[PDB]
Amino acid sequence: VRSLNSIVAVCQNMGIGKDGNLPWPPLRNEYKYFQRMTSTSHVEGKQNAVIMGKKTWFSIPEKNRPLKDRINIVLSRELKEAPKGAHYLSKSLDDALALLDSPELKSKVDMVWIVGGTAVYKAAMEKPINHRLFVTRILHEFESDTFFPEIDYKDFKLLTEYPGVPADIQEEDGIQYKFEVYQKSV
Ligand SMILES: NC(=O)C1=CN([C@@H]2O[C@H](COP(=O)(O)OP(=O)(O)OC[C@H]3O[C@@H](n4cnc5c(N)ncnc54)[C@H](OP(=O)(O)O)[C@@H]3O)[C@@H](O)[C@H]2O)C=CC1
Ligand SMILES: [Ca+2]
Repeated sequence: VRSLNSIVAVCQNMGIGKDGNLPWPPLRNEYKYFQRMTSTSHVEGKQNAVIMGKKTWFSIPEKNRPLKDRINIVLSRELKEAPKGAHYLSKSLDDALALLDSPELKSKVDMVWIVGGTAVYKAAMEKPINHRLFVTRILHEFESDTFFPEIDYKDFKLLTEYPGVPADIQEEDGIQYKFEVYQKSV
């Protein structure tokens, strides 16, 4: 795979989850952003793939699984078979990458998105491959029990602009947030 993309929303404490769910109540516009960015393919006949850990898969309401219009790959060292509704099960990020490179997948897949959690982000960030990280920074603090790993600011450079990503601070439900894009070139 030529390049990876990761997307996450974090609060001021770098928190991403609390008790199996998000630390903050629902933000409609943030959700729409995730859906659009991960579902949009730049090529006809192809779809994007999303890779996620097991607790992230089960955090999605059952009736909404798998994430529509994307090939869903779940990572787990314990499961024997892909959970009901998932397209593929992999035992490491490396296996999932290999999978994608395979014949069947290769022609069917456009972009690859990493959608969490912690260990999934961390493994993707360590690969010496071109990578774009789409971060939503929610400018408030919420209690969290699961955090985003540290990003190497020497490697991942913050872009000042990116096509189709609003620059300004956004606000919804009395909460402000900003979209940032960081890029690592390999
Ligand atoms: N704010 C945001 O952007 C996001 C927030 N969330 C939140 O994060 C939490 C879920 O995240 P987290 O707790 O970190 O869990 P994960 O979703 O990463 O699930 C962890 C499990 O996934 C498997 N796994 C994870 N990484 C790997 C790997 N590299 N290779 C193989 N298996 C792997 C293992 O399963 P096994 O034990 O079976 O081996 C591990 O126990 C929830 O609160 C969710 O709501 C999630 C995504 C994005
Ligand atoms: Ca486990």
